[PDB]
Amino acid sequence: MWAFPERFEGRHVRLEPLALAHLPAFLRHYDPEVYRFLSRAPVAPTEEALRAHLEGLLGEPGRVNWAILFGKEVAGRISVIAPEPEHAKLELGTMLFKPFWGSPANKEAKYLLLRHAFEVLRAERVQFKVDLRNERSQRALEALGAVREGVLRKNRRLPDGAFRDDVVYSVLKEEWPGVKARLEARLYGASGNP
Amino acid sequence: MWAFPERFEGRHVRLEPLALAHLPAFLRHYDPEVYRFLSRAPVAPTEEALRAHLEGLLGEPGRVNWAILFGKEVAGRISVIAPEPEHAKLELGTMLFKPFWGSPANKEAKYLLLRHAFEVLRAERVQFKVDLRNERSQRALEALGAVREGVLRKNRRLPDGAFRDDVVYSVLKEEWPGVKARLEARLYGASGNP
Repeated sequence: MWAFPERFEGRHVRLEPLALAHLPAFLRHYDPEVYRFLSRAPVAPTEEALRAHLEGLLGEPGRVNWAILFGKEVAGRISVIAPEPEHAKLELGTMLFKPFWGSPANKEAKYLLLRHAFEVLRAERVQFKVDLRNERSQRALEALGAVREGVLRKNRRLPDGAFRDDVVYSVLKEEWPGVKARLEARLYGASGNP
Repeated sequence: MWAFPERFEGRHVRLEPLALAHLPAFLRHYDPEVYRFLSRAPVAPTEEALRAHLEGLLGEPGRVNWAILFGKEVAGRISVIAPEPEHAKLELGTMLFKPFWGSPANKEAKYLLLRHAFEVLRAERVQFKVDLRNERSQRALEALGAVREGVLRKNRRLPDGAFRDDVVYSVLKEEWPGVKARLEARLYGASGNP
């Protein structure tokens, strides 16, 4: 299996293993918009529902999660999903609390994980999967340079029985240097960090 | 979980649970072309490699397989892959021995399973996934009426380290009646079974 580092350090954020100790941060920043396009969203604006959500993130088979720390605050989390070293691939997904939307946290969390997957673990494929209704994330992935492969129609079902479509994007190892360059221009130097 | 029937009966073929007892049929009809675009293809033209392949089909978590019987012969197999009743979806895939290519066996095996998934188990989505190099299967899926959703680039890795692309197709419950009509026209009556 791939052995990831427990911690990462960037110029804007740092990453550490996501744990129950981070639950208070989720409780301090509840906004339904943050979870509306995620799987297994908290079912209610309560500690019980948020605890169930966090336990689900930590318990999904194979999932590796990190809390994203932006200063002295937990900004959200980033997750490596269904890593398959046999096929040199994985899925990556993030969630940021509302106050951090627009900050450098999301881009740098992805930069750190993408760099590690491609350059250290030699992954060939990193996939992103988002709800077709999640236009914001789709715009971020296009800006990132991820390739839109297609739409898996009715790919997931919600608790109320309704279905949603998933848009699949990917970045291949050959494409990583180009994606890396774009991320760096937006994160560092006079151009990304004035 | 979904409980499927052990047996199905059509006008051309019948289905029964795939088992080690069917290994002799695989041994009697070995042709590398039959496995070239499948995952975990037998690594050699030997009983040992074919036994490993069959054991892999029966052992994959969640996979439900049936041998397809065409008369007094085993024509190949059909598989329900990664069934997820929670999301009302599954993947379907078949493999036919060379002498049966072009026969009604492949279409009717799919007809029987598709009809059951959509009409009895109320699946909303049935996916098909094939190698981008497997042009024959892609033509059959387009003829079937499955919708080409996209190409998952470098979605699987082969034992020699090379990568292959997967084309994803799907049939939704709303689309099933139309797909069913096309299959029936080709399988039954003066039009499909003169």
